[PDB]
Amino acid sequence: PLIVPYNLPLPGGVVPRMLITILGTVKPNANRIALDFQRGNDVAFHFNPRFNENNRRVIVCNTKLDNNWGREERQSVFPFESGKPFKIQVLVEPDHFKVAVNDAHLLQYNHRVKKLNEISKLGISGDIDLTSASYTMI
Ligand SMILES: OC[C@H]1O[C@@H](S[C@@H]2O[C@H](CO)[C@H](O)[C@H](O)[C@H]2O)[C@H](O)[C@@H](O)[C@H]1O
Ligand SMILES: [Cl-]
Repeated sequence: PLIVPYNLPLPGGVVPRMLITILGTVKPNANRIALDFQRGNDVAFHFNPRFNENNRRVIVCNTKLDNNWGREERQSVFPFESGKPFKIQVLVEPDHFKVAVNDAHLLQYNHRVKKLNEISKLGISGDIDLTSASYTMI
């Protein structure tokens, strides 16, 4: 049972065929989860479940460059549920991050940050009991 906020080092950044796995359970009455795939201060890929945005449940994806958020990409499909165990798999592909939750495809996020091998940390935060975070080359 890891401590959130949690930092996972990604040694040598990311690369296509890299599969990052995050296992956890959403706390009861949750408000947010965040994954932050960081190139130093920058956030190459921010993935942000919000359980109550104007009484809607939304996933917000974005990039942060020199302290500025870009154009959000919003996803209607919301596979998370308060109180339940989840698995998030982030596969790096040549042209995007591909995200599946609970073995079901969720979304893709085109790479805006190009220096993938400098995206050397994944921050995991929000209303979760974090069980495990690891990566594998597939
Ligand atoms: O873009 C991701 C970040 O979103 C903001 S919340 C964000 O704020 C702007 C105003 O600055 C607009 O209201 C947007 O509608 C709203 O989504 C969060 O504070 C960050 O943590 C990122 O999640
Ligand atoms: Cl870049």
